[PDB]
Order: sequence, then C-alpha cells, then structure tokens
Amino acid sequence: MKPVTLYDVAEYAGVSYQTVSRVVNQASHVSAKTREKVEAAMAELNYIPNRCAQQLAGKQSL
Amino acid sequence: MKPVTLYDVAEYAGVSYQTVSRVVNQASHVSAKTREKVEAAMAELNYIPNRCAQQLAGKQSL
DNA sequence: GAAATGTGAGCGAGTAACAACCG
DNA sequence: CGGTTGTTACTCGCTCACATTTC
Repeated sequence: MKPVTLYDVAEYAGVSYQTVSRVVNQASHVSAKTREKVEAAMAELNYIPNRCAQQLAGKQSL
Repeated sequence: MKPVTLYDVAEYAGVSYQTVSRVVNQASHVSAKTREKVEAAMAELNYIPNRCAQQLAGKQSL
C-alpha cells in the first residue's frame, strides 16, 4: 500500500501542495473552486492525511 | 518537558547530532565514553523517541 | 490593502561520507 | 593504523509564514 501524500492530491488537482493542506485544518483565504478541486482529488486518489507529520510541523497535540 | 528532541540531548551531552543517534544505533563506530556522555542527557532530559518523526525520517515503520 | 495562491522554510529524528586527529 | 567523531543537509509529510500577485 503506497502512502499517498498531499503532493499526489495537489499535483492531480492542479494546485500547490499547500492548497490541500489549508482545507484539512481551516480553509480560510481560499476560493470555492480551488477547494472543490482539492477535495475531489483527494477522494479519487484515496489519500489519507498522515497525522504523524501533521503534528510534526510544530504541534504534537495527541 | 519530558519528551525532548535528540538535538536537546545532543547539546546536553556535549557532542554532535551524529554521535547521539550512534549511541541509540548501538552498532556504529561509537566509543564507550561517547555513549556514557550521551545517555546522561537521555536520562536527565528524558529523551522520548517520536514514532512519527523516526518513521518520517526515512524509517518505514507504518 | 486584503484575499488567495504559490513559494519556501521549518519541524524531529535518522542517516550518510570523507577526512582530520589523537591515541 | 584506525577507531571515531562532525557538519550539515536531506528527507519525509505536513503546515504555517511570508512573498507575490492582482484588483
């Protein structure tokens, strides 16, 4: 099982690898068109957000 | 803070970040004195290995 | 000037490589 | 002769911070 990443989703959606990250946490300062693109791309690739790295970026709230 | 970073340990022990992991690796070119120095910070600071970080660092643990 | 997206760096830890250095 | 230490960054997978962009 290949661990999908936001890079896969963003590339497929046609956006920056960050755009997919903003929807998973808040989604402030984003256009609906960009958001739908992001969400549909993550479902098609069956990408699962890796929480290990999510908290790694400066959180660790578990 | 109990779960400190290896950088935190490296500093306390008075060594490099390279030798700090070496002690844990318990296989590299690690001198006896070196491990004693490092393990001191480990206990004093209570180094806790982050499964998420260790795995993200290139260790396919998940 | 502010929304929005892209560019970029940082986080945590592990590992890799050669060369100098003292024992 | 050689065991050993080191710097420094890469790299994961992510997310925030900022720079740019444009109206």
